[PDB]
Amino acid sequence: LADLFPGFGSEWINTSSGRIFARVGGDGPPLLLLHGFPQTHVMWHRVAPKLAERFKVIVADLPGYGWSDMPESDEQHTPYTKRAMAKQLIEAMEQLGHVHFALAGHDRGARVSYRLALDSPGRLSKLAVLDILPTYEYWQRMNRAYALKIYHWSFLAQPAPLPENLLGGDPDFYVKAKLASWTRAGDLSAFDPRAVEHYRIAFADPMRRHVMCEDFRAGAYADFEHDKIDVEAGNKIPVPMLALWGASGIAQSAATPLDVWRKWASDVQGAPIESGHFLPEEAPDQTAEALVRFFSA
Amino acid sequence: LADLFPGFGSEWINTSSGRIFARVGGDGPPLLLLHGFPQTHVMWHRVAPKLAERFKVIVADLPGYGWSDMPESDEQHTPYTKRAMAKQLIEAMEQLGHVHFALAGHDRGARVSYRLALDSPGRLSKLAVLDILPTYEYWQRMNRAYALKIYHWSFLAQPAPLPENLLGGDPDFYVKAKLASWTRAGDLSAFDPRAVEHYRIAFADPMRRHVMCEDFRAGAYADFEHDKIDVEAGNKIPVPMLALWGASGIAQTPLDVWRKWASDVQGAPIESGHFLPEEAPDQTAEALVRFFSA
Repeated sequence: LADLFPGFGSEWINTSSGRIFARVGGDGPPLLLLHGFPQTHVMWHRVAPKLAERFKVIVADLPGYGWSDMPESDEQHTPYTKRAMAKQLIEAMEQLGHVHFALAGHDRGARVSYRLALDSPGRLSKLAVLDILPTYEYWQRMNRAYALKIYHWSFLAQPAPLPENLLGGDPDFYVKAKLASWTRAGDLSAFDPRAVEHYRIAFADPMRRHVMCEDFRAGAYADFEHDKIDVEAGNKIPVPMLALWGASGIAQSAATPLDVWRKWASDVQGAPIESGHFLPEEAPDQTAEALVRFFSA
Repeated sequence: LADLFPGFGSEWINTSSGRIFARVGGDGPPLLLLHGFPQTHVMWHRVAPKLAERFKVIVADLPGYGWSDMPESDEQHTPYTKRAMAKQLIEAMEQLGHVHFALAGHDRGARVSYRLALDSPGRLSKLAVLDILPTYEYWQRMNRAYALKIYHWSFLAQPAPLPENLLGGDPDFYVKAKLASWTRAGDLSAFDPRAVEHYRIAFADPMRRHVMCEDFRAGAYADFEHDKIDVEAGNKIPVPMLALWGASGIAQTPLDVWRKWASDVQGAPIESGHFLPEEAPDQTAEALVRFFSA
């Protein structure tokens, strides 16, 4: 597997929930980057160099993803809830001496990030979320059109072992079909082939695939309930926030994303980028510039 | 494969879209029975004898299912739309000289049946639908809870080859898990093992699975649009109608829904999961005999 982060170190960070793998580079204010599904930390490889010119960059695998340890799940999918993942990554950052840091997340990692901001806002100087709306908003918007568009939210959340057994026959085809499907072009041309191989090797492990399904089970149940409590209480994220989304990504599908985030956050700016879902790989120059600009002064 | 219809004949009925397989038994007024997903005509094996005491019973494999021929699909999934399936089954019944008959359907076959009643009500003396609401109603109800409960309506409707590819690895597991998960018991104990083997053998064929996906693609697209026209026009089924549903089933307030779609409908729950004719054959048969007898 290729080293896609020239000059970055590698840490396996201990936490009570298991080790977090991360690439670490740069110098300056600390910035944590969190990937999503069906990816790993390597999705940041096209923007991490520019960010490392200005920040100490920590590029972490989510709990249970990539090279991070895989805690055993439970009947409530607890370790793969965004609340639990956020607690685990807070512990991981504390091992590095970071108790107040900047955070950018994409896809599932962006759900960890806004959940972190809701539960522990004092941990974050600034927050960026890439190509998402809150989990509560995706579910509240489910109707026939969106059930067809994001079918995988309901498919991968079916009780085990149904998705695991369907994914086991030809895992390469599914992970590559999802990667292609959510790009603007509908193929794999936006990805570095070495990055695709990282994603494919991770997805080829049945234990890794089970974690992904637990993530989506949490997304259908506890994560939704945690969000529901906040929205029904009127709780807003106070951390200065940036919402970026792809003009051809998932979040915009049937929702105007900045209006949605303004319901959830009291100091939020947002912009579209010409891109499908995978902003840091499909639009690395625009994504890196937006993030550098936001996190700087 | 076991013969689960003692005394019934076996017939391949010609139509302009391909052959319809059916088991045929009994004498009296004609009654067509239509199965659904992921089953074949054999799901009627526990109630067909009692019906054949009073009716000529025709137990047909849906277009593309079981032993029926598989017409070539197209970009709009036309032959697996319920409108097209109903036309094809109307042709098959004409080959037998039945132009006015009783009809009972379950699951996909009940969707064929109510669409047949809307398009061609003169064909039907009486209609029974088992453990369904109209396809439009399912989709209008498609919130988080329902997207999780009937996920396969969106999964199997994904563009080819996504579900076809996933189903090929372990088809026996998928068909068995569907059969079990929709019953009251949650396992396969309500089914005759010989019936399960019929369903497994059909589902083992990739061409048969592709048909099923085309059926759910039609269900997400053309079938929904056809139903939407009738709702938007205020069109109701005039055929006297029975809606039966499982107290633990999928359709679960169903008589209230059907009264919006039908001007003469009665209904009742059966203590059963989705698969009424196999989980509760005695109550299902009694309800059907009483309804169709008049």
